[PDB]
Amino acid sequence: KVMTKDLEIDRATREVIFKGDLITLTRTEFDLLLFLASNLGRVFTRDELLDHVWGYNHFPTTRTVDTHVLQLRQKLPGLEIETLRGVGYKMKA
Amino acid sequence: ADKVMTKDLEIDRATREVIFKGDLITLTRTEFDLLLFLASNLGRVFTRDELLDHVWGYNHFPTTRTVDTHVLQLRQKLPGLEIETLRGVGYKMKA
Repeated sequence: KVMTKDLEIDRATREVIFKGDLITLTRTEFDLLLFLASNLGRVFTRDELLDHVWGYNHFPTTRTVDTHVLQLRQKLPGLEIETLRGVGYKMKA
Repeated sequence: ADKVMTKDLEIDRATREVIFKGDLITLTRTEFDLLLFLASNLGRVFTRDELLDHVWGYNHFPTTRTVDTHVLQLRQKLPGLEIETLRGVGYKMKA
């Protein structure tokens, strides 16, 4: 079982006890709760939590945007898309 | 009317053809959609979240906003749950 101050979680059954009460969570709520509770004290980005809880490669993410920009660059050599590190992209001309 | 023209680049939105430096370029549908969007919005910076919505479609699939709302749902169902919101970054469970 996974234990925190307030939680007793059974990975096998989707069962959650919170401060003694049995709480009904959806499957995705459970996955998010278990992931955080299994990694106490650690900060996860919103992008990372989407990946870890909803899974990889089921739908487009911000990573997909980056990959598509790189593919455009390879197919159109010299394409004037500028990278703003930590933000996004701008086509110059 | 069908065309968007930028440096070295001709895009026809009706035939979905791209001519770059004199060569026809074979693109996937989403590569084309991204290129056409950027080429139609020269000089403008977009974040990755914005390009996701503008090019892949808004509210079509889970995003970081869905993460935010799920954290709120957990805090409602588990009153007092010790999830810390790191604004603009992510989340942490303290203990």
